[PDB]
Amino acid sequence: KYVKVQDFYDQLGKYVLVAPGKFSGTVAATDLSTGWTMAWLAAWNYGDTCPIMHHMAAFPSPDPYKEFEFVVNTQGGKNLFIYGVPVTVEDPGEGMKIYRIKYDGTRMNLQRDAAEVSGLGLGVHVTITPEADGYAVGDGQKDICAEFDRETDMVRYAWAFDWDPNVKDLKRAWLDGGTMTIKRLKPTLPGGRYDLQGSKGNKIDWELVPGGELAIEDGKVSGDRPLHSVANDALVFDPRGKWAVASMRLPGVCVVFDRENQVPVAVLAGPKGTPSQFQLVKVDDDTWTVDIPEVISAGHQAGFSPDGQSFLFMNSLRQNNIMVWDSSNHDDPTTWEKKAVVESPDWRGAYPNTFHMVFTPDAKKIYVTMWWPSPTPNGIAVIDAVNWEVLKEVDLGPDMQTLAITYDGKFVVGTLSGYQNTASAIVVMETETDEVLGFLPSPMGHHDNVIVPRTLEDLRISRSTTT
Amino acid sequence: KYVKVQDFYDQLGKYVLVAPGKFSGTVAATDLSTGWTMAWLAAWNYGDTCPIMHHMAAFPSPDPYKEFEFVVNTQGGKNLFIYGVPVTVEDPGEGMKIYRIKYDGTRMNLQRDAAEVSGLGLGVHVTITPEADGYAVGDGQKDICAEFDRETDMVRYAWAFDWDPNVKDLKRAWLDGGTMTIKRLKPTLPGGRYDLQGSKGNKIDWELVPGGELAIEDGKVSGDRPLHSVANDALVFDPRGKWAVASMRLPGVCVVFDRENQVPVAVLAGPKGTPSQFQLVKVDDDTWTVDIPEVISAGHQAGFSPDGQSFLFMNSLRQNNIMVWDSSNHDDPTTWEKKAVVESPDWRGAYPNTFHMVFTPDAKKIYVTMWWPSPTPNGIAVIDAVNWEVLKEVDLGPDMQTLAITYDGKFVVGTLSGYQNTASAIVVMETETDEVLGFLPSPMGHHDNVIVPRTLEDLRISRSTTT
Amino acid sequence: KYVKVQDFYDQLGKYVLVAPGKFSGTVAATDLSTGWTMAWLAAWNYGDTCPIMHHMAAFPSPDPYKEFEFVVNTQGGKNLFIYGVPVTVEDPGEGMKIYRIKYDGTRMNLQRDAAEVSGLGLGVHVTITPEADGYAVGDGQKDICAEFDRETDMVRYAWAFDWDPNVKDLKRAWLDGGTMTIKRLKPTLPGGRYDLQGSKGNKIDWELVPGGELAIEDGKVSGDRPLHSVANDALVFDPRGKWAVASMRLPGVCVVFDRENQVPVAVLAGPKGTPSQFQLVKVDDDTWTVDIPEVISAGHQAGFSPDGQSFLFMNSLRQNNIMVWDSSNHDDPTTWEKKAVVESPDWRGAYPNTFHMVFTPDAKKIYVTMWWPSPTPNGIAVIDAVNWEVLKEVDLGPDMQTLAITYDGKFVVGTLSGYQNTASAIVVMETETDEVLGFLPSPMGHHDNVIVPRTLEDLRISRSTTT
Amino acid sequence: AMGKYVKVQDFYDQLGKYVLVAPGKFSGTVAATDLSTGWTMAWLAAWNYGDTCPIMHHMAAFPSPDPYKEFEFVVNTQGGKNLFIYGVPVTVEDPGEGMKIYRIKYDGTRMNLQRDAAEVSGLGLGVHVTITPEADGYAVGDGQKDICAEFDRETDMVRYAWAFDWDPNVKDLKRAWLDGGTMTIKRLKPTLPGGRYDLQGSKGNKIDWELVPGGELAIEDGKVSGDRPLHSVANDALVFDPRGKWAVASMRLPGVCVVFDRENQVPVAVLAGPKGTPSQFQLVKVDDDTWTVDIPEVISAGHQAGFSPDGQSFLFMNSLRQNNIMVWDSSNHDDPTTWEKKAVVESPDWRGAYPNTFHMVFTPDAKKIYVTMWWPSPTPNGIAVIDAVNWEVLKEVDLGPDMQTLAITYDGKFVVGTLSGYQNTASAIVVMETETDEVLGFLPSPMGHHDNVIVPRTLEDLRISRSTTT
Ligand SMILES: [Cu+2]
Ligand SMILES: [Cu+2]
Ligand SMILES: [Cu+2]
Ligand SMILES: [Cu+2]
Ligand SMILES: [Cu+2]
Ligand SMILES: [Cu+2]
Ligand SMILES: [Cu+2]
Ligand SMILES: [Cu+2]
Ligand SMILES: [Cu+2]
Repeated sequence: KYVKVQDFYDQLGKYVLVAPGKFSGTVAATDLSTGWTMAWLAAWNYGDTCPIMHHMAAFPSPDPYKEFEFVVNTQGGKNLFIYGVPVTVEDPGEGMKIYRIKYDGTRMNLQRDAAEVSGLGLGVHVTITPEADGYAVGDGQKDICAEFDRETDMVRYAWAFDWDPNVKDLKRAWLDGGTMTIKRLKPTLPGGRYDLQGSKGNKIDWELVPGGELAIEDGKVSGDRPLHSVANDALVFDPRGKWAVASMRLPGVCVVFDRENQVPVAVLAGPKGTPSQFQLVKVDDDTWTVDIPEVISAGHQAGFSPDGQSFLFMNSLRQNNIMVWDSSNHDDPTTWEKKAVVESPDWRGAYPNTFHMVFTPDAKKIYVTMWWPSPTPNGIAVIDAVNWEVLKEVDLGPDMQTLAITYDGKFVVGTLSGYQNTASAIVVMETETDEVLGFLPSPMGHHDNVIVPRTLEDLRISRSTTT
Repeated sequence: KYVKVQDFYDQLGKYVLVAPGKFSGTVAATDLSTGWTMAWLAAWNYGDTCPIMHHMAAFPSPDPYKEFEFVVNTQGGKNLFIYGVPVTVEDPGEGMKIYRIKYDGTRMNLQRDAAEVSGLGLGVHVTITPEADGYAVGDGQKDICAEFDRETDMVRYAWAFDWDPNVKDLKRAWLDGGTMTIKRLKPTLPGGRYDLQGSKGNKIDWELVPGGELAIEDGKVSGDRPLHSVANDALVFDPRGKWAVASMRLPGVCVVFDRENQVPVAVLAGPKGTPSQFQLVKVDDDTWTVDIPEVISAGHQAGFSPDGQSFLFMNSLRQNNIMVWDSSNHDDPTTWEKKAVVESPDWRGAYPNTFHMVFTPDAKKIYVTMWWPSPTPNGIAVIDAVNWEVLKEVDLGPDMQTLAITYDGKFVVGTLSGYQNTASAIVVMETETDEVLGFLPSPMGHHDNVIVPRTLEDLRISRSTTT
Repeated sequence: KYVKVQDFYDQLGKYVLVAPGKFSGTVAATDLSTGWTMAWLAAWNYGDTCPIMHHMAAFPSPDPYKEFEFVVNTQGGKNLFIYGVPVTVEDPGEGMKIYRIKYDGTRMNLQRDAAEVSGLGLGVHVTITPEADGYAVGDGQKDICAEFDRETDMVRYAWAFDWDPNVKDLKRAWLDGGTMTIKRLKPTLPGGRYDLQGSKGNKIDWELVPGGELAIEDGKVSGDRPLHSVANDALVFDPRGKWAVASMRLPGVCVVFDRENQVPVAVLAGPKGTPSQFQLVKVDDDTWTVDIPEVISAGHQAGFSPDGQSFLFMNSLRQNNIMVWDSSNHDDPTTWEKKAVVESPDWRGAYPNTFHMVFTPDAKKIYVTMWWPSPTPNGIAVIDAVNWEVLKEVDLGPDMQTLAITYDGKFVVGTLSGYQNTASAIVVMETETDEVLGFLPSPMGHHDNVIVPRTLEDLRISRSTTT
Repeated sequence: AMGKYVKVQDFYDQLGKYVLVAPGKFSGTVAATDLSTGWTMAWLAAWNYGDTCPIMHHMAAFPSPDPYKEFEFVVNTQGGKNLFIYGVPVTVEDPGEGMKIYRIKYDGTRMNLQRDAAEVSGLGLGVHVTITPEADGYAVGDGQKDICAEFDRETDMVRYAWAFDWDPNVKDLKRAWLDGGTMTIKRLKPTLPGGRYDLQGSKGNKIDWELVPGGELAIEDGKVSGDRPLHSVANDALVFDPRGKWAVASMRLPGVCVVFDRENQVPVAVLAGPKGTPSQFQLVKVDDDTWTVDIPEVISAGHQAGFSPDGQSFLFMNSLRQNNIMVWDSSNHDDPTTWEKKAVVESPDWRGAYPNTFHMVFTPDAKKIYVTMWWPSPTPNGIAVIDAVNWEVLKEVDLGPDMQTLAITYDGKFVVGTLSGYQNTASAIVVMETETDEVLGFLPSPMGHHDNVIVPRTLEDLRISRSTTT
């Protein structure tokens, strides 16, 4: 006579979803096998005066119901002013915190701020190393990314990026090309600490929004040094170890780094029509440069397939496609060559933009997000990652954000976030026949979510290899 | 072959759930027909520096999906420090704000703080008048309750309560009895405004916890004037009009007020073994007293059946039962006589604490929360409200809080709130055979929830007649 | 046969005196041409529960007998406890109100509380802008000053000051030097309002008394943050426009601000033996610092001559003198250099404390208060403002407070205030030979007084350029 | 002079070494001024002592051998709806109830609040305050509760208290006084332990404010709220015969005064106010605590009541339906039942309620009287000078708004009065010399005074202070 919602959860498995809430100031872990929120944390309870809880990633735990740890960062300053909400805090906290939090099988415990430990505050993507011995954060206001040790929260290595435009006019500063400098970033305070917490280091006063390359070009992004911006987004990891890849939105390139030797080794060229790579040039032991003759399109999402055989970078806005390299040679990234471009008429406009992805465990399919400004329906596209073609797209609702998959490959679980002021939900889609199974309440503005991994292998399709 | 959670929502009807989040700092509306959150709001975005979003009530709307209005208040000061969250905020806000918020079919819009408009801040139960033309708020730190005008947010009347113990020793201050003064409260400021915002008027530094009557007695509740406390809880309304009833936890009584004439008219005596009523004595045109020879037990929950034939007050300290009056004579509340007591051998002093309830539309059943401190499972009792007997007790999880019902009477929708740091959820129970259908995620600390009513008749079983 | 007092008033001219009354809780306007009080207002009539009516300034009116407007603020909290009056109020109001009052040719009319309109409550000196289009208030419990718009009572700009002492011990916190931060203070509530009414923001629980820097250093001033105090006193105006100057008692400096561009531009070093200026350092677009090696003396009175050519700051603790700068270069205050110091063998350490002044219209002479604790006769010093020397000292009575001048420059009109409990009067002195013409009754504890100006030029010797 | 400027000191030098004291009504303050220098000597603000309705009302000062070294005085307060009847748009909707009787000492430096005598005795009273001619006590009356009492100076306990009640021939507010009735005079005894009354604050109030000038029209018209307005007589003051023995209670509504024997604690006579009535009405004894007086009809209310300084004349002003000064020969000190009307001071300028003549002061030799002429805004108020040998008006002088009380320096040279702005406009102290009645001018006074005194030095000084008249 009555439907029990427990029948829906029994099919999902014993998986734990975790998501931060952006303007909500909260972070929450949910039991997909019962529908309970397991625990939640509100950063204002800890004196955080701008708790835009932003990106996150969770370390593997063999039983997340018993305990797991995760990293979540924050944004501050004028990031508070760029969504639809008529906020009244004219002088908010500066954000760029890197919180370490541990779920202990009952509650969330705020452990520390790694930005205070290390001295380095970064406010965009968080990823976990494939060894689960560490994590990385990037930032597109300071243009710095770093890998941190898990035990000590100290930086292992940090890199700063800078743009030298051929034309010092914001309208032409990326389109007409320039030179990007890659600089080893070194500590300046006692104990190998950085002096780069909060707003210290910012070139621009907020992270560029979707299609925000147009806004910076039009002089509509405030900041000390926008002509010098490259808008670093993430540092993602080859699941085979050894390499990490830093993505640069404005110049449309990814930089491959040697994690052990602490040097860049390769520059992958995003836009369709460019060669596989641009030439990396060493200037001294701490300085490299790369010349980009013109920037045809900005790009954003970057990541590896879970077997490390493919590396993807999405061009967004001026071109909308998925660029794919053969990354099968683990010994030498300067050999990685463009093998395919995924294109579709689900992509003729400036929008949708595809900022997030997740692969199935066997690397044969990809789930990618399709974002538009209100009011166009946002949704998910399914990719055949064998033939590099779009299989399907599904409409869902407003402001599609991030995606995760259960580690058996059976269910994609994503977040929609209301542009911080309208409808928000968790979405579940089954991957056997790619149908939407429904939505669960989620009163948060998630710009990230994960399913807590159980093993190092699970990390390959979590917040480690892709964002 | 897969289960679609949409099949679960299709059965619930086109109902909107709204709930505040306590320590989350947020309030959210959820579409029970789709599982989407419709909109949420985070009060820190509006400069609220202690956004403990506390109680709330929603005005009827002929279509809640197009728009609706609601009222939600806040607590502050040392309320922040009495839960299991190791808060680190140094100088928290004083709370006692009374926000007016409107959903416009897309987003929540903050209208204003009524405590600023009126001058009167109050931080405990919020209820809507049966005419939907106003609302009331009670407070047990200041011991004041008031009815406010919906359009102007100005006070219609306000009453202040004081205790004068027979024995001036906290251990004996209520046990050995005393006199309660009931005092008309009038404004002092230009434009008819009160001077009672934030902590102004506070006798004690936090709202008494469940069983917290023992703490104040033991000298463990700080404040200027704890010997004078009565811990007013709510001002609930007779669904037939005319009368409002103010609940006083510490002296174990309820005061019936004439809403039109602005006078108290009756004092209902909570504990088993006391008469139906105590004698109200007029001292002057603004001042009444009531002599209580001994307080046998504190009380808490207070409410009317939806036809107003019965009035309930829960004893919840030294006794644990539901006291029931015959309130069928609408003309004269001094005639209201005790008619039944609901008892169970399961119930035992302070716990379960039965501090929330909702009736079915036909007044035949009641759903009552059963609250315990961790780790005893909390749950819901089902009460036969014709014979006055417990039908069924169901266990659910930690920290059972409020209960609402769909207006067709088919589903009870409640919240569990993890004591602000562990598991939290929305629960759904069908009322035909009283079975739990399951849980939906809710990463919030709700001490209230409503389903948005459509008509004045719907208010009879919403946040107007009971809390 | 008999003397008429009319012969005394006839000589004074058609001028209106206005004064607040401190502990009297009143404010009054007096017709110096007839001896009548024109109108008085008692703030307890308007629900003020701590009506310490403190500082005030009047806008120009072409005919003050037809109408004029003025601003008067209040103090509260523990300021009620620091004077000789054995007060018995236990819950005093917090003060920091900023009342707008209009005299309409018959009565005073309370228009509004500007601290409620703007959200910013401040309780020390009030001054009018030289354009008479706004006013400013400073506060030395919160260390905030701001300029407000006359029409809207909204803040144009507000500055918050903080002390970071070299030595974390109240005894040496100022003597051994430290760094002062100057921070742009921005609103946090809907409609651009601050959340800083009443005691919100107080670092210390009363305004420092004369010589009261010794008390804070001796740990005898209670409050949350006395190590961080700078005791801001006033925001006074260059009569030539553009610049406003905030005085800071504890670190002995004045900060010059650009009103239009809303930045600080210079720090003036008070004590004899220090350079003309300390170095202003920009930290970011909202924040500046200034390093002070040692604080040789506290300062207090600050103001411009009426032609803007001289700027004065009194040293008033460990030195007792008037420090004078050449402010003739209106374009660049960083060029303002010390040019004179007024000294006297009779002036050593704290007393006489010289905390009020008024110039003659031709700027050649200054009248300055000589204040002492009871029982030493207090009086007025006459200063030669061309040679920078004391001309004359005249003893009057107990507790000399403020000084005003008729705008023809003929009569200085001052108040004496009995330390709030003994003899009080208005004093009149003629400026040709600097003789006391006598006293008029004044049952009030005035810490301020003004003659209502008629023109912008009159403001130059009213409560605009000096306090 | 040695310079061209006028010094204000020459003005004060003529006045002598006298101290003016006044309360401030809505200002919530009281102040003492040195007329010889122009300084305020000391002032006190009742809000500093936690008073939540400091309408500082009437006052009287005990004699001091040197008031510059010390003097003591009594000042009372009003509260409740008295806060709502002036021009000020007050916002305190539930103020304190007032009816405090404060004892204050000026100790040569500062005012010290000694205590509230209403709390001591238990009896709170809000209208006129007077000093006994022996300076061993004081009295207060009140027109909301209709009670008067004499209190001991040393203990602040009540020596005797009387309650007055009206029983109208018609229980219709329009006619309750016009058509007559019976006034009861009742001995009030303490009802609490320790000889205390239970009559502080609003306890005992029949009406919710003191009747304003011409306010008898308002109570008649049902515009004055309260529990028992039909029972009102509006007692105003208890004034003293300077010869001792007798005190006189004035009753506004029924237009009579009651003469009391102070030592034996009984009423002895009832003087009938209005022109055309007998000298007296018949006092009837009912029992040892209770007397009645029959008043066939009330031709007019009255108000100011007082003795000349030699005790030979008693005066009662009629003040609504008639406007005159009624004068009795009170030269027989042994028997007030023999006091008979001897004169009536009238003027073609005095018709109906205005000018209302509610305050007076005699010169020390009793030859002249200075009387207030009060009008509502905007008619100029002033002072009438009365020849008290021929019982005629000598002179009228216009001054300003809201003329209130009058005192005189004890050498008889200068009358010092207050004007009080109706609590919201212009206020001042006024000085008039008594040889030629020339107004010498005004001094600032930012207060709403409904009283003022010069501090007396001797018992003989009290004869022309707040003892014999109000
Ligand atoms: Cu990204
Ligand atoms: Cu390899
Ligand atoms: Cu984001
Ligand atoms: Cu409750
Ligand atoms: Cu609660
Ligand atoms: Cu100052
Ligand atoms: Cu002051
Ligand atoms: Cu009178
Ligand atoms: Cu009066």
